[PDB]
Amino acid sequence: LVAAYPIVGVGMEKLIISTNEHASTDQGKTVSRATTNSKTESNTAGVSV
Amino acid sequence: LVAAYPIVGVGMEKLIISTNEHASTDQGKTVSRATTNSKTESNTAGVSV
Repeated sequence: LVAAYPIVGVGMEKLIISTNEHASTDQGKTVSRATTNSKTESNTAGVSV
Repeated sequence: LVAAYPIVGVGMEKLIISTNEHASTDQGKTVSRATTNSKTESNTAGVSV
């Protein structure tokens, strides 16, 4: 009169989360050098009294 | 009376980890050249006493 019957069910112990990012670090240096050569030429006139 | 029965289990010897990074290197050079041409023109008056 009694039935053969299994009854189950689950239960939570812990829960772990884990994010999604993308970190990045960059680092640089620089070195430079320049030269310059130039030439000017000018004139002047005038009158006073 | 005794039962035919196998019993097993596993055991850890070593563990190896391996990371994930994306390294990068860059190297550059540069060359440049420029010219300049100009012209000015000025005037002057004045009075003294």
